[PDB]
Amino acid sequence: TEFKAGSAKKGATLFKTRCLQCHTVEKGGPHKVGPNLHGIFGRHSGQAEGYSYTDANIKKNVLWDENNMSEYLTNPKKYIPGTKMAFGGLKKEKDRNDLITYLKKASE
Ligand code: HEC
Repeated sequence: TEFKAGSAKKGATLFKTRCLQCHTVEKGGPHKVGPNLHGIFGRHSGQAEGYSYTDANIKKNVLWDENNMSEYLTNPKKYIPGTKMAFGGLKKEKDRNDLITYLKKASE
């Protein structure tokens, strides 16, 4: 496979128009529909301190890396059969990478 970085930029609005709808990547961030992913990159699937997640996402114990996160976002409901990621997903090629890199910019 090839992740490759690319150029966040669009990734910002993308997040703001895709993920942020349910999420945020902010420090004192709420948990609206989905939990804040502030530095998610580094932990495993089901950390937060409040959210408590689904048994699926938890028991998945999947690591969040630019690579793994990619497939997950490409199609999260398939990757985690039981997440409440009610999400469109990032089955593109560029938009996806722009987002992964954006997240890394927003909080590595
Ligand atoms: C609402 C319609 C959502 C959209 C759009 C996105 N996400 Fe989401 N996400 C949502 C929920 C309700 C949950 C919790 C389910 C669970 O138990 O995991 C999630 C979870 C995630 C996770 C996992 C959290 C963790 O393991 O700590 C990630 C990494 C995640 N979501 C990322 C993510 C991104 C980057 C999105 C835009 C591309 C996105 N989500 C959209 C709900 C919704």
